[PDB]
Amino acid sequence: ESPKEVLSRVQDAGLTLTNPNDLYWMVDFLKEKYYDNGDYYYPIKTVCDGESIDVKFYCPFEPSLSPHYLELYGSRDERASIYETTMKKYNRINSEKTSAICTPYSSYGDTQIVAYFYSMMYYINDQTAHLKLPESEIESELIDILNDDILIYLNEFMSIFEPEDAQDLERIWDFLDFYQPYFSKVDGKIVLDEKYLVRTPSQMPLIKTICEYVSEQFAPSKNITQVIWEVVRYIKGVKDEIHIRGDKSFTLSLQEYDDFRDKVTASPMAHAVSDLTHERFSYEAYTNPAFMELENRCSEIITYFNDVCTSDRERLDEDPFNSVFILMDLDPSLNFAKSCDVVVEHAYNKMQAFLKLKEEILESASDEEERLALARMIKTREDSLIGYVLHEVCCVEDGYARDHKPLMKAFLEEEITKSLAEKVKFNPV
Ligand SMILES: CC(C)=CCC/C(C)=C/CSP(=O)(O)OP(=O)(O)O
Ligand SMILES: [Mg+2]
Ligand SMILES: [Mn+2]
Repeated sequence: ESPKEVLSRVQDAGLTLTNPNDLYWMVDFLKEKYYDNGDYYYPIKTVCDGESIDVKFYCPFEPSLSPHYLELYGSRDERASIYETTMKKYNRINSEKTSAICTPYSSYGDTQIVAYFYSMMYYINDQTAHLKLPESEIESELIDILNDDILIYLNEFMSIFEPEDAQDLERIWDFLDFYQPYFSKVDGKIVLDEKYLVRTPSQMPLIKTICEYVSEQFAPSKNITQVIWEVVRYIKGVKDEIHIRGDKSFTLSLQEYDDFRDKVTASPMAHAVSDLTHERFSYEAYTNPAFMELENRCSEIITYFNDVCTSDRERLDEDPFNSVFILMDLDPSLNFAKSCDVVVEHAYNKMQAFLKLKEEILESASDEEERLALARMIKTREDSLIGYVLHEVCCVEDGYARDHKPLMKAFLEEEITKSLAEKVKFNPV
């Protein structure tokens, strides 16, 4: 469309998330107003316990939206039929918007597989959210189902894992930890004992769709051990969350919260698959201690941004898994607004630590092939950082985001109207 057509639509109907064209103009505006002016502080306007939350998320990476978002959104109904879900739940998760904005320069299939991985985390997280309820309402059968589901999900990723190097087989085997007694090494493959294939989990078609794509697109030609490794780390992290939530006694420090969030942010899974889509790729980076820390910083940055945006909803859930609430429990002088400011500052320092590790990792490269591979893999994680910022910024329609921000809807509609009008006036210059 032309800027004149969109300006007329915005002046009449405002900004929506149901018209997928609006998101292209929102991301384009955010790049022009902020990134293109050297301003890397993107506004977040929400509320928590009636307090005004008006902060800026620092991220100096180029904003972009996937060209496949139109087709991804146009096929959202057939994509949702894979899931056991209501459309209200599927619309709030909005994996089409998440993947398109965090994986902006990939093929249609390589973008959709990222949407599948993020949707897997959201549906498993919502199943784990039953433990948020007070103990008077927790059903043991649902916990039994959850514990059995993640073990069956884990085995389905094991069924597509047949590494060419026996050392990679031992890497996953030793990483199973408390899940190892359930599995056995049978002819170069890790197999769950058939005694434990008890049920068909509710989201098994989703997990089978993921494993089918990974085994058909990357397994014949690439080493998919890290994709399996990050899935094991995530599934183990979910088990740790079940243990903590099931105990109903949250005593995690901010450092322990970071260590836990390093496992369950799920973005390392999407990065592992996205790394296999580029020729510039170094599997040895996954065991580099500096690269592992860079991935941990990325997960914590996304966590802290999420903690600010989801604070009010999780406050009503009485969910203690939030750095805003952990800091308030430690410091009684902090309200929700002052605590969010501290979290935003922590996210800035983690971003500087991310950029410092980046410079050290690229300098430690042995040859040009390794340098270009490391730079490509770090760029993939930078795409997710700016992508998640804009993801929360562009929550402008209620029901199509986990945390609708009506103040951002008003702010973006007012600001994009002035920007589009300036485009129409100076046209065609
Ligand atoms: C969306 C992307 C790019 C990565 C994952 C970020 C993310 C929202 C992780 C889960 S945070 P968690 O508190 O577990 O979940 P919510 O209640 O905020 O939905
Ligand atoms: Mg949380
Ligand atoms: Mn959250």
